[PDB]
Amino acid sequence: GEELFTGVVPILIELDGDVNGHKFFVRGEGEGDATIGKLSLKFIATTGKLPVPWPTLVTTLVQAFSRYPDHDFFKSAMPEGYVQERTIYFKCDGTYKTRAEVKFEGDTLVNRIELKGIDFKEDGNILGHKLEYNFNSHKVYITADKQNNGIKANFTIRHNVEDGSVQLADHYQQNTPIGDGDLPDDHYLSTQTILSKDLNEKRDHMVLLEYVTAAGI
Amino acid sequence: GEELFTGVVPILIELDGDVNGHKFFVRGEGEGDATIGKLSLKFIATTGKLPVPWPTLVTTLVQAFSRDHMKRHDFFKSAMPEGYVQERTIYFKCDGTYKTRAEVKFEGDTLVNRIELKGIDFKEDGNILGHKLEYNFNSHKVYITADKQNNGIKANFTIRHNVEDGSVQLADHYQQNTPIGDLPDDHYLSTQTILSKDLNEKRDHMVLLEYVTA
Repeated sequence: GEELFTGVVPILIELDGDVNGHKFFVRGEGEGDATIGKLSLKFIATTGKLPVPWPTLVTTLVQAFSRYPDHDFFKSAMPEGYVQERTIYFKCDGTYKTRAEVKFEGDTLVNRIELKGIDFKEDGNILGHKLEYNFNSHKVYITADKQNNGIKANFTIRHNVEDGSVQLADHYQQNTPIGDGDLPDDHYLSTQTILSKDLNEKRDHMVLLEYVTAAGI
Repeated sequence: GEELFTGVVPILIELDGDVNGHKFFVRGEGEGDATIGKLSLKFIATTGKLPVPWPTLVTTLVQAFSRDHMKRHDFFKSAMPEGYVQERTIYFKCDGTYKTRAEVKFEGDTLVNRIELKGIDFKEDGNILGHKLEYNFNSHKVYITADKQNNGIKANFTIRHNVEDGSVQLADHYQQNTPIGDLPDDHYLSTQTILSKDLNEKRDHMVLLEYVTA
């Protein structure tokens, strides 16, 4: 299981989404190296202009590539993979329900996701496209969910807003393996991300670079 | 126009408001002194109990009474006596919105503010319709910048409304002012307000004291 990540691994991410009746599809190609814990990805909105701003999609688009010094549920579940479901509540605004399957298809790692968006405001921060094009790092506390034989998590993302205010997204997360199963003691995952664009790509896109680690306490 | 404000000026304010299909009327009588920049006003809800808490109406219910070196920047006294139109859109965070239009001009010796207010999307059992806001108003600086296209003042600012449980209700104001007849560099207006009641008034009312200085 852990053996799979001892080198650069190719990554494919597919997102099929419906938000407030807006359908969009996002496809991503990239590499991930677990040893350094590095993600490099490029995302394309195949459907045309994204109905939602890119930073909101960042959390839902492979924590299996985290770098552990001296418990890795995500890598252990491989290659059968794990299922990740989230309910993301946007403060004073709509909500995301997502389900994803993260697993190996051949030599590459595939993330297949379905996202449904409800109750969003026309001319809210989300549908108004009022969020700043960046993502700010926070530690994520992970707990063992014995009932699902999986990890549970709760955290809030702070999205910067063009006017200078902040849009809060409250995340509830569950991950469970697909085959026959090892739950890790409490730990933090720290993800740091940079968002940029390719100058030669005419399509609506996001270039994402990530460093993912883990800690105790 | 500045000439009119050299003495105490009588003030009449009329508000026509519809919030969530609740219709109400507010009439205000008072005096204003531009020299000290002081407003004294009393407001009565003729229609009966107000559907919304009084502090939400404070912003909507005359900046021409601002108080010096920046006198050239005084857009409001300028447009006078023909007057100016003030339009606002106030969004209450996690809650409804006010869209307002007003005309501020001189009718005879008195200064008149006549306003139309429409309120939409408010929650029953929200701070606004629930009447959960504290009866006070807290000073805020307001950043004012010119607007060449409109020949007028635009401004944006946020009000913090105290909430009985100890939370805060945020109201973000977007403002545009345009003259009616035939501009100021960036500056802010600071207003301090006191809300009180006349003990002898059985009607729903607000007694308002204000100082504006720029």
